Amino acid sequence: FSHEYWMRHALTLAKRARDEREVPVGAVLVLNNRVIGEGWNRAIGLHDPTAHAEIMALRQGGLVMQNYRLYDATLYSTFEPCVMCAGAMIHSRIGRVVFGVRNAKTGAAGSLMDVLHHPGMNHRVEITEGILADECAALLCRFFRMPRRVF
Amino acid sequence: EVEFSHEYWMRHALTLAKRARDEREVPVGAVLVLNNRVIGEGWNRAIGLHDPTAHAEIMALRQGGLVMQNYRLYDATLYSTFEPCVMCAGAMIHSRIGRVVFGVRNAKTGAAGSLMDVLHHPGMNHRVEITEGILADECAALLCRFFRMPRRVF
DNA sequence: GCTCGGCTCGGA
DNA sequence: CGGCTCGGA
Ligand SMILES: [Zn+2]
Ligand SMILES: [Zn+2]
Repeated sequence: FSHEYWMRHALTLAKRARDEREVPVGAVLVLNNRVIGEGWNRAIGLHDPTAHAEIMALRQGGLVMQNYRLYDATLYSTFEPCVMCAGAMIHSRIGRVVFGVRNAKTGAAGSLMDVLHHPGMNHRVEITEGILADECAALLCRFFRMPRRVF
Repeated sequence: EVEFSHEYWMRHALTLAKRARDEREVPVGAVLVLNNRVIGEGWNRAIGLHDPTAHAEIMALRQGGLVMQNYRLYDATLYSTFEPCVMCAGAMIHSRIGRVVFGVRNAKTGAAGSLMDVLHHPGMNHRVEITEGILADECAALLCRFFRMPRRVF
């Protein structure tokens, strides 16, 4: 079970959000090489500003583990987390975040800002990028009607 | 057409903050107002629901999106009893609200001018105004007994 | 109709 | 009660 193996599962959930006319982003929560949470974007269909892929995966992980704090967990998302999504990882105290393509415009994981690696914060989450970034950019490109070169 | 003040809506957010205090949670309350009309209510429910996103401001934003049938809430004002965190402040940018009114400041991990300022960060698509110091004396009394701290920290 | 506008939902 | 803004604050 490599990072690309778990990313292939997150890409499957991202296709479900694409069929629901949402942002094609998928997220899966892994703890000790096992899935504990799944999530995909459902903001437009559910009228929820927090119905992102990573939030729904974090919401599901807290229910199965019966604890809103998920220590030493690794989340596999297809997009760079936003300020809202990155803030939930600090509250969940997860271990590592693996995203594919970077949001060079409003990214909160080292692009526009870096809240996951802030010194004044109480928790530090490691970041790993470039995992299956070719297949993650192809979905977001057709959604925003953008070329694959901006990624 | 009646216009209420910031302290009037803050007194309602203090009522919801007592509900989170009774649920053994962080005594924080939040209420969403649009054109002097309540569209969302929220208090901390992270421990009871096992939800890392069950904060006071998030649950109030989830209620506003359901009543308005739109995850974007323009020209809306949120009345919270605590300084919003990085997660809550990021949700306000996604909801495109107009103004956030909080009571006491989180001098440690505040995201509304303390540790960071994401509502007034350059390069973002939306800018939300912040109003502070509204009924901060009564908001600190609830969080003080929760964290077992004196009133001199806030 | 002649691959929408300007670009990381349509207040991107 | 510990030590500070849940108990890994
Ligand atoms: Zn996000
Ligand atoms: Zn918060």
